[PDB]
Amino acid sequence: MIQRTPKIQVYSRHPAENGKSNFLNCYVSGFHPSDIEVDLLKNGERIEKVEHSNLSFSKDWSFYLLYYTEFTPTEKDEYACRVNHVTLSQPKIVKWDRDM
Repeated sequence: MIQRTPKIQVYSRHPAENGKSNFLNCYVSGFHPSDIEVDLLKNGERIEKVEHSNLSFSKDWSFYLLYYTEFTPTEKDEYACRVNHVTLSQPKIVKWDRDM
């Protein structure tokens, strides 16, 4: 058996075709087993509507999740990714760096 803790990256992107759109992304990478729980948070509150969730694997024991949705950040709001996985004794919360 093998288990690996996910790497977690949280960042924003504007699609070049629609630049006034902004997306909040959580890239959760290289984890095993594939069982996982991943939420986007806004001011501590779970975001129910996340239109994109994109799972793949490389080696049979390495999984990759892109989790993202459109959003309209203000300098007031705090956003984060919250991840649960068997390798994590507590939920891991990664805050969005507003400049990323």
